[PDB]
Amino acid sequence: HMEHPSRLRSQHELARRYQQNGQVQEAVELLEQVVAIQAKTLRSEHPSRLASQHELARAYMANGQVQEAVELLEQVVAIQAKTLRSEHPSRLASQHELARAYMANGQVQEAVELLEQVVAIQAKTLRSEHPSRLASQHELARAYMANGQVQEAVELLEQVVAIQAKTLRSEHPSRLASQHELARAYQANGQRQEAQELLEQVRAIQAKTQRS
Amino acid sequence: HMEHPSRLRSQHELARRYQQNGQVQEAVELLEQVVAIQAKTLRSEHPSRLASQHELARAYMANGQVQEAVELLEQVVAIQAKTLRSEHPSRLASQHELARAYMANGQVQEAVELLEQVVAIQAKTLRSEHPSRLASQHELARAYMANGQVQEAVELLEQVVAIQAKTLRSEHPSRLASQHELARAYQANGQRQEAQELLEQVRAIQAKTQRS
Repeated sequence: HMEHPSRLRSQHELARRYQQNGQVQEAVELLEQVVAIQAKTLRSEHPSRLASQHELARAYMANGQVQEAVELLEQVVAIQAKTLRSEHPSRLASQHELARAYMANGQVQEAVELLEQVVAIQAKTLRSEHPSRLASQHELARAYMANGQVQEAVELLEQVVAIQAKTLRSEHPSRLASQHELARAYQANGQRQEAQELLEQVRAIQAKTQRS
Repeated sequence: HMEHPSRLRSQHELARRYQQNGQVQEAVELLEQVVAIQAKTLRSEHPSRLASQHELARAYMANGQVQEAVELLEQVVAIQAKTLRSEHPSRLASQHELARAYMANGQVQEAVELLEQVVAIQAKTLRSEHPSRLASQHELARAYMANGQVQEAVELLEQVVAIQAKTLRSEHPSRLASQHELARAYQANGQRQEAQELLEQVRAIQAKTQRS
């Protein structure tokens, strides 16, 4: 009955302040009320309604309510699979959020499948050094490693690192981050010498930049 | 030597993805490198440089490095006290972030003093239901309660709740949130009947909205 239920997106910022202050339960309570109000007034495909369901699921995760987050994000992702193109940023966003919830729930195969889609699509829509594109690649590598696909994590990160070698300066935070992720993959793969070699290289560059 | 060090603000999003995935250490490492690069190239008053120091301090907090966050935010707040007006949103933002770090460090009096300034200024610049304005009021009340100023927390929240009674519908998430915060204050103040009365009222409205 409230005039503009879509404007309850303002409550997302308040939820984040609660979470930052450790009041993760209060953030869940806040957004459960948002979601209940919008459920009475907005259609299931409404982007504002889906947005607040996404934020509530993130709040559930912060409050340790992993199963509740998985179930809610499954609903969001299912709706957006019908209403939005694969290339839609909101669709991609809820896909990697559900993958994160799946990982926390030990549902590794389901996370891998989602992140393969996100990485494939972002390879078209985003530049190689975009933070979301890089983050999804790192997340896919970690999902692979938890799924008995360590070799595929190594192949993925070696490609990321090779591309950065041609595009970013050696001191760039993202270049160092991917090399660190690759070192972790090498370790999991039994390539322990190469891992400690790579980690020493990263540490040397960090030291030279931060403690010149 | 990198051409556009100010554009390293892109790394803030990558840090947030790391944090969400539990990699809070990696987020600190990422932003320490950003801050070191910008320190070599940007003046101390540069808004991009201050922005990344603010984000690094937030990363320190997420990684449990409370003292490091306090020291970094003290630097940021000191610089912005000279370079920015009290009404500048960035100045306000780092003030309530430092107050949060102070609370985590048991420096309650210092947090109260900062949050009194933030609340006083936001009372002029923001509408009463703006999420940041409300969040700072709730944070000030909690700081007061930890500082032996419980009565002042009650006075503050009673005013917030009274204003919302005239501006927001009873089911509004923010109206319920402030009533919950007020109930906590009443409890701390020994007004235990009024607290349980108010909490029952909130719970009744939540139930009617969420489980009609």
